[PDB]
Amino acid sequence: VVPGMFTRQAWEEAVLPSIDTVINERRPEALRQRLTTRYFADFGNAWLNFLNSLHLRKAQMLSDVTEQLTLMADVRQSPLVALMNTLAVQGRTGQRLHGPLATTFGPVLALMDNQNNSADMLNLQTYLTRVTQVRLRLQQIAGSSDPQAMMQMLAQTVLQGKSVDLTDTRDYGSLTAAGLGQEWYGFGQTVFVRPMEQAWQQVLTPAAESLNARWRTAVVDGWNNAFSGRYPFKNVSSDASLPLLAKYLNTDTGRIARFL
Amino acid sequence: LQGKSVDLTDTRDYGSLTAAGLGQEWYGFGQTVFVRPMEQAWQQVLTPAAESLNARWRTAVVDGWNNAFSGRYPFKNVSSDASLPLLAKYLNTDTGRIARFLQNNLSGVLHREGSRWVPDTINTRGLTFNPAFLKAINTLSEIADVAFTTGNAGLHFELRPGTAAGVMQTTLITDNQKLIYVNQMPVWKRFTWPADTEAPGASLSWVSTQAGTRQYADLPGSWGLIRLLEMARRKAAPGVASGWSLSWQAQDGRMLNYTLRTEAGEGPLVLLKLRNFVLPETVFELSGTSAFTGNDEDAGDTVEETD
Amino acid sequence: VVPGMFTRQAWEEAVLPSIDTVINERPEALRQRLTTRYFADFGNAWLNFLNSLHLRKAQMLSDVTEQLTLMADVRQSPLVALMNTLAVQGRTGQGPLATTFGPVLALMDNQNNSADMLNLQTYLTRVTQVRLRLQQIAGSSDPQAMMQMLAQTVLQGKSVDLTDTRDYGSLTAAGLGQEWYGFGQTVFVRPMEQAWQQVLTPAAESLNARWRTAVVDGWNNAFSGRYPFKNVSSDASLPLLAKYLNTDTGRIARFLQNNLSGVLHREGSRWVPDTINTRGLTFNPAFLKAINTLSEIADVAFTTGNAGLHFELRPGTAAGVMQTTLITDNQKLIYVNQMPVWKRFTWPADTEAPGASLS
Repeated sequence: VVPGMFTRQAWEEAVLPSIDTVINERRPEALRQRLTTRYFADFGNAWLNFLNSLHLRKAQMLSDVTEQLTLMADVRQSPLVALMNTLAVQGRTGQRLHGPLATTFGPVLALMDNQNNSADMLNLQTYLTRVTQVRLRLQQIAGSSDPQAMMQMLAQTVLQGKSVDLTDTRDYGSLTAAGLGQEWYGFGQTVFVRPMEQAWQQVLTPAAESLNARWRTAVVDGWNNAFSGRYPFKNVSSDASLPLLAKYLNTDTGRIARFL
Repeated sequence: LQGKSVDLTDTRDYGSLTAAGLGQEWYGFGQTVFVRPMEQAWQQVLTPAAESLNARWRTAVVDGWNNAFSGRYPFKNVSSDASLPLLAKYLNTDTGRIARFLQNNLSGVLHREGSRWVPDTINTRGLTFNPAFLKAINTLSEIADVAFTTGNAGLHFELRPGTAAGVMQTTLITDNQKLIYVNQMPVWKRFTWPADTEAPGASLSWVSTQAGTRQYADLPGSWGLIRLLEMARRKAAPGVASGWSLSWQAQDGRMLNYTLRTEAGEGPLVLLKLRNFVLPETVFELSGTSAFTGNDEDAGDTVEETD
Repeated sequence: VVPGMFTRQAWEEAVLPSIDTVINERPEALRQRLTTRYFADFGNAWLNFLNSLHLRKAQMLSDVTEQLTLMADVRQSPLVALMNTLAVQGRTGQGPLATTFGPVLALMDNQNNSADMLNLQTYLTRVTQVRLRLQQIAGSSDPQAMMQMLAQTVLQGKSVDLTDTRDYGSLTAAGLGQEWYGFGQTVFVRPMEQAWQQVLTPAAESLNARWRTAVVDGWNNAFSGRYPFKNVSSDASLPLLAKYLNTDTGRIARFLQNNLSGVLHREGSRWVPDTINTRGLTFNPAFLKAINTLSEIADVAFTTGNAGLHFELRPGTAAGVMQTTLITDNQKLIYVNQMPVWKRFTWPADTEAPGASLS
């Protein structure tokens, strides 16, 4: 974090309902709202400078984004759910109505799920557990085959196809993000999107070096087994067969054509 | 195993979320109420299904492969020979019946890779199969990628001049493509192995120093060239690239030599792999769990090439 | 054994001599002399106990599942109770810690502000992940097979987990300040290391069987007793050398790209085994010496995939010698002491009767 929140925590609305009235007499109600309005306008302005620049999510290196997706989704050790309760109870102590429209209609509404299609916090919190379900089953419980053979499968079915577990959680992490104000844009960018890019950066480079190790058993051995030491590749007497080479270098039916 | 959304996969996908959606203290609880009553169905679904594919496989293609090719030549040494173009429906790469059994009946189990059949892409544990099947499909696909390139089932291979010792006029005929030889300058020639309509067959005839022509052996039938080539397999030669020679020790000590050069892999010598070849029994058998027999495919060619 | 007579956890009993060394005599550094020497015995008589810690052996599969679970399962995890015992007596300097429990208490919960080496909370999770896989093979799926079914994933499949689970033992005991507290952490590295020593030990007894079968048997049944191995005059066999010792399609060049990749890695002519994944794996130096001979042959003899080379030569002159010898494979070179020139040869020449002689 980068700190902020300077002496405007909601405790001081229990020891300063006094000094706003102390200045009313020396200088009564026409100044009272004049102080209360300026103070509550400088309230959310204090907290948005701490609540926009949180940070990146401390971008993680190889293969161990499964730990972060458990320390975002677990209910008794969450550093997110407790922060949501912090925003609830230190946002209501601003008096429900005169608790300002800044620090209410952002993240306080998303906590209380209505009995409808409201973009609640619980749905992204369940989809995060599904993505770390698939990724935890990928690495450790690769069922005696490599994770590479499934890494290539996921990087096959995301990039060109439709509707797998990763393509939908990032779709869900945009309507709750940009569905907030102009001021919580810098907040909704870094809790609701960035725990998907930290899986997207650690899903495709194992697949990128897995397509290699499948490519040197799919067609390279079949191409260096028939045409190894014949004429038009190494200057030896005997020559490579003409009609067998048509099964590799065609444009629609050959194996090199049926690999790409 | 290969599709999506039956009643088995979704209940386990449900049994994961409510289990790992608890704390770190009820992890050991949620592992044994919500997931483990699916593994006790998963262990009792597939081994009856493992030994059912056996009993479908010995009525789908094995009886078809032993009904047409039962007692003919290149599997048991009888006179009459197995028909050539009917075999092209059983050994093609993409349209034959064996090629149309391993693309939809177990498509998540054996991926077609190169020319052999790689087993370790099941992503599955607790299910291994007979190594006899995995060798007996690899040999057949090696036949599929040497002889049969265009479906019409014909290869062609370069030819043999002679260098001899005390014998002249070495003559061989196959499929009305002559080779007469009287110790000229040795020059290669070319044989296509299945020819057009003729009297198809093959024979070898030499002329001794004190007697005229006497033919070595004549063998009739379209499957003729592979029969008389069997007899003299002292082969391995350190010369040309495919590097083969033939001995053909005929009567009274006059040996007439040759030197075979093939084009695509091994030529028509690879058709001698088919003798005593039966498509084996069951796949997916429980027996044979730990066995390392990955040396016969090298040792058979060791005995073949050196002797 | 021998935890000594720990003079700590009785800190009130040294409060009264902190006053008795000044008031009883008639200078303030006499309190500070003993205050700096209040934790010399703490820096010895706790430091020797952590190095007094060792392990108890497991030496089977199920004992590793028993031994390793007791360390990570947080309720009744008496490693965490021991680390809390060590977290009790060093929390104050007496932030910064004036005693030498400084770097050890950077493991308990240090609030890792960008010095992200390792927390003890993270390290215990990687122990449970190994417990899960070690429970899978023991979990009634023919464990003589599933252990090898795991053991192939370490070598050649190049799994994604193997970079992280091994390196936490390296990146904790090295980074744990004193080498003695790193030695106590070396007592707490080994349950990872002994676990992978348990897993990768049947991998040796399986891969030695498969390498005895797939190359060595077809080698010795074919090539033993010919000329260039045992000095006899029988049965030169050339073109099987280009089927074994070839560069790309030979079976020895197949075995190194289908079952021992990830540890063996081709670099030019040789394949020196260099990564962090070779830890817990010691190569027979006979093997690495033999297969660097059988890859430097494949850059002279069989460069075109089959047999054949090319080389030229030139004779000389001597006393009484005026002649010519080499006729090798029907390309003669004749000299009667004329001017010397270079003639082109070929070793596996196309003839029905190979041989050489001299004259």
